[PDB]
Amino acid sequence: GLTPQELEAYGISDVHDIVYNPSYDLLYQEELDPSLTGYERGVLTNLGAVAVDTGIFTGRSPKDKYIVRDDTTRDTFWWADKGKGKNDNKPLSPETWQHLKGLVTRQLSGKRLFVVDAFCGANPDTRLSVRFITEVAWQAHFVKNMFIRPSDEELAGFKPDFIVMNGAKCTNPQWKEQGLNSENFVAFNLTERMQLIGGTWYGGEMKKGMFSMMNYLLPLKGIASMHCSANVGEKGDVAVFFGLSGTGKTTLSTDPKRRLIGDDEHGWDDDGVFNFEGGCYAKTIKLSKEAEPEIYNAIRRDALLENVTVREDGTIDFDDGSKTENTRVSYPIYHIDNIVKPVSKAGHATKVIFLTADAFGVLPPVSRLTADQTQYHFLSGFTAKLAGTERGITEPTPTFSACFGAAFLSLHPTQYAEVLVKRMQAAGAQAYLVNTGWNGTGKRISIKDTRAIIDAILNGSLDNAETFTLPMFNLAIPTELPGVDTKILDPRNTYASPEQWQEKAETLAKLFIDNFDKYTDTPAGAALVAAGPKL
Ligand SMILES: Nc1ncnc2c1ncn2[C@@H]1O[C@H](COP(=O)(O)OP(=O)(O)O)[C@@H](O)[C@H]1O
Ligand SMILES: [Mg+2]
Repeated sequence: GLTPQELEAYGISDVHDIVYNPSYDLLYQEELDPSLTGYERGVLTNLGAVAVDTGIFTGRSPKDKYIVRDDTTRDTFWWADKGKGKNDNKPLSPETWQHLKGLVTRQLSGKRLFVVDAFCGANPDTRLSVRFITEVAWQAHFVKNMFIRPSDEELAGFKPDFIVMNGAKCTNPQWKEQGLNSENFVAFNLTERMQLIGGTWYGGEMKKGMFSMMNYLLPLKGIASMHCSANVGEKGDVAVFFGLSGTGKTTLSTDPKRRLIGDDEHGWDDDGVFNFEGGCYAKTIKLSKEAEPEIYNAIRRDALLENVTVREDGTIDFDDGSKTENTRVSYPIYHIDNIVKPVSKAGHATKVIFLTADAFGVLPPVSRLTADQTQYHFLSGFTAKLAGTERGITEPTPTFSACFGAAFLSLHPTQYAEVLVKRMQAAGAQAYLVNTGWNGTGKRISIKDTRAIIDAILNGSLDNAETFTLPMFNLAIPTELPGVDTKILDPRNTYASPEQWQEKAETLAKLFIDNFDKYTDTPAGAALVAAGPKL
């Protein structure tokens, strides 16, 4: 298990009660404890799953993310202050880190501690042996669900490669003097192999926290680290679905016709695509049992609901987003019936789907990308949202996050583009762009049409179809696809006139053009401009 002398080596003192490798049954009674107060509390829903509140923090806090700049990360990290693109990798001094470590370790000292040992990465050769230390039971549950649960033999000789101490209950009083964003903090020290959290309870910080570390370590060894969903067909054909938050990675990869490899984080080495996690983190806002049966069915004992509204009788109102629109539910991957096992990996991907939810209603439901359009759109990392739908009218807000996940990038986005291209070319992979977002109808395309589109991409129908070039973006779109409504296939059809579509295509194109300018500092990046939209 674990001794108090080892926890002391970390800096945590007077730990009397230690719960090493808590079981799901223990975690279950821990959360349901009637004498719990505030955010540690869990309630039982009629679906058998416990629901908790993550507190004030209902999403990640990129503004509070810091990485210690020392001789190990100085020349390798994609620093937010080196003027090479917008990122959240703000530098932190070794000195301020020690103060933060003091805060967290002291907060955890003299407390009952949960110690969850787990792996990040399905392969023994590149995975991280992470030890999570926390004082909140549902947080230990979150990481038991989301990371790879070792076997008794792996636990026997478990030597941690990284430690993440969650001091969510403590805050940083010296922040103003230290030049930080607030009293909260999500800091990382690559020299000490540690992550510290304070102020925010949100479990997503640990998840995306180790992802950022994999995003740093893997590409440096020639392995692609990707923000993508992934599944395999019965033939052995692997597909990866890149995309920003809310685009459909989890919704679409969870298809009964294919075996789920993972839903959010994967690597791509010499053998293929491997999952980093041990669970799935599904969105539950307006969740439909009919539209997403497999995900709904996964919600039961051992799944951990978050911020959803639970009525008196224990029933859940999934449509209620008053606490947050980011309602979620984590669960072990095995809660999905059709998955790859025992190990969550498979062969090289041949299909690479870039999902995007276009609030502008410009991009087409699907288009097969050229080799250059693939790189252009990868570095672009576009998606948009109807910000203000609650305050009035549409007003689409664009988001350009490099590699479809800049918030977790620890190296320059070109380092991810390169390793990805090297993997795609060796496997002969093909890339597609899917607009899981909006049309001229002002509505989002149906999940039915979108799934029918994904089938077409995977079974080769999209490749065999006759296509024509959509103007502005110069995207090859099919004239028709099996199971998909033909009208929506061409975005101009959903408007009163193609001129109305044109107006928007022009606005969105300038957004893309302005955003891509920062990559044209190299000859290769200058050449890709030809691949993007053109006025
Ligand atoms: N056509 C569509 N394709 C995918 N998701 C859709 C579609 N229409 C609506 N949605 C909703 O959009 C969200 C996509 O979420 P999810 O797959 O969890 O995003 P990601 O995993 O990329 O964050 C879900 O709430 C889903 O029900
Ligand atoms: Mg997801």
